[PDB]
Amino acid sequence: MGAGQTPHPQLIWPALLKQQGCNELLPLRTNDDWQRFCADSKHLLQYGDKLVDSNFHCFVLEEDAHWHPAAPLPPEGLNDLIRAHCATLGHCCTSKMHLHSVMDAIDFLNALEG
Repeated sequence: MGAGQTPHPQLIWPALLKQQGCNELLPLRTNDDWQRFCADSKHLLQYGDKLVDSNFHCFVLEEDAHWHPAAPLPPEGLNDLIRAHCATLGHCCTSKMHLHSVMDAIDFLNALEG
């Protein structure tokens, strides 16, 4: 029993999805941005697709179409995600240690993308 297609209630938006095999971080400003996924493509999303929230909770997706808590994350472990989205495009920082936190990432990725 659950009343929306949401990843986890305990995930505090914004969030950062990093799909299996791909590298493009999926910034998601809020729960609307996630609903805009299944609204527009009920596809993708492997058991393995990883989510991270603003509180550095990692999650992994299961075949039970839920997200399980897959440990908290170090300050550098956010950088381990964004390492993909940056390297797949061509970016390597612009002052400070790439990104302070998830807030800063969602600010960055907007102004990057084409």
